[PDB]
Amino acid sequence: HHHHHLVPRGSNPPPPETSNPNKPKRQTNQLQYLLRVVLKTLWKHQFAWPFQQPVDAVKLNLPDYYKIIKTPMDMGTIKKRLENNYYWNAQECIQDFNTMFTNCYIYNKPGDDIVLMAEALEKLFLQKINELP
Ligand SMILES: COc1cc2onc(C)c2cc1NS(=O)(=O)c1cc(Br)ccc1OC
Repeated sequence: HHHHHLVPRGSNPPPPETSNPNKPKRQTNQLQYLLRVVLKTLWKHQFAWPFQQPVDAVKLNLPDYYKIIKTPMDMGTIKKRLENNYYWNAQECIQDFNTMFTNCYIYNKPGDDIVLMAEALEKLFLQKINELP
């Protein structure tokens, strides 16, 4: 038989939402700080780049990524959420950062470059979180 299963192909999942008109939203001092200080400082760090967009499993040849990671999250998504006032409180935003870090620790191994990057960003995150109003 001449069906060799070269199609259908994979794809990335759709990315997490950044707008939801029926979701309750507020602007708090803590969320403004999360955008103005926490996010915007992590974003400029030399280790931010793998975390600035959803994991593109196709491009990066990570065909198992979305077999393993069911709640993807990245700082591009977090940044678009903050810009769109998507959140109700700081806790929602913080859980997204925690998700992103945890995903990286699940998928990869202790000592991997990506994990060293994640660990460093998390360190800085935790320090900036201690300065929250
Ligand atoms: C194994 O490659 C990756 C694992 C990852 O877990 N989370 C993300 C995001 C992520 C990205 C890659 N691929 S990559 O090309 O961005 C990459 C980054 C580093 Br720092 C080290 C290796 C690497 O791919 C081989």
